[PDB]
Amino acid sequence: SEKSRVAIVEATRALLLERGFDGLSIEAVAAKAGVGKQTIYRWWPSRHALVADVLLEDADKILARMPKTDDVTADLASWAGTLAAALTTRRGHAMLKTLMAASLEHEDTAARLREGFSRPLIESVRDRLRDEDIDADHAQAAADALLGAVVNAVLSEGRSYSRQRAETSARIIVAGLRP
Amino acid sequence: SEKSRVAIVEATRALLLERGFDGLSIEAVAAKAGVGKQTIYRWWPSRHALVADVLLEDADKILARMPKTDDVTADLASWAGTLAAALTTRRGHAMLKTLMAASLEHEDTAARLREGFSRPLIESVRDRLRDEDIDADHAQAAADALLGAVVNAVLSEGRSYSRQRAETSARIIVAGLRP
Repeated sequence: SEKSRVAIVEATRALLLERGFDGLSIEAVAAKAGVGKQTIYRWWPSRHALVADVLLEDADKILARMPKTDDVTADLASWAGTLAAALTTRRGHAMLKTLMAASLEHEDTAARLREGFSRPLIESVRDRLRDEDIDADHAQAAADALLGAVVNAVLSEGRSYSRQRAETSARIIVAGLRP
Repeated sequence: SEKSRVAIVEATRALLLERGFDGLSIEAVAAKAGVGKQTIYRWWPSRHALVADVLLEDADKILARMPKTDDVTADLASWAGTLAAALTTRRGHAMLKTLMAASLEHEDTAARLREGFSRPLIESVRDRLRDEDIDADHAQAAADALLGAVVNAVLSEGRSYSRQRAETSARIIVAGLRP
């Protein structure tokens, strides 16, 4: 109808902060919303799409922030470690996997999720480096490598990836920007 | 039966080097093999799984190699640029997306594909750095960042990612390992 959609969105959101990601399939959502799964497909092509779409509604409060002190190495190491910690929690890791999964289903969905989740992280790192008069090309390349280190590692090896590897990758990258 | 499986594997493999990835759905495979899609599910849970499984059969000839000169910066920049080039071709990019997609479906599948595709790349970079007496922790962190830069960027922004950004990320990382 017009409220059936809302019920699915609300069922998904409640199921998220109650059973987490592991117990959040289309069936659970459909049963909690009270609808046939094809009613869900009137609005989302897939479970990943539906979950990512709800998470996207919240990108702001999901994405955290860059320390800003007189020590750029400490700032980026702190940032990278906090990110690594966040994405290796059980919830954080399942979230990353869900967002990547949804992204790979449609190029438009990937673009939407990149704008929501990846862009603020790249821009935070890039801006912090430009603050120190690093040029645009090196700031971009360094940001690709620091965010890339963390995201790729968590996607590849999962929750055993550590705050410590992330921080070490950050210190190496920043040292390579000297002066 | 026992040859129906072979026919699907052979249909997939031929369809790969004839129509590429964009024209390779379960339907095309089923029609070329002559089977019902549920016969395919006797052996693979999904289209991504089936495609990744065939690609995995070939990991060796898929994965390329590390230059070994007296210039570690040139070697890693060459390696990273070649990798970036390979993953931003139309076929290379669709392959990366398919492997990541399959990986996210089952933790065992991810582990199998990581062993097949990611491990040789990480180890190639790590080994090249240990060659220069970089310790194990920094060699790992630098490898995470160089491979991570490329893979994460191609997954996020697709085929517009360039050889040049990859090479710049490599030179920055290696410079951060001095001495």
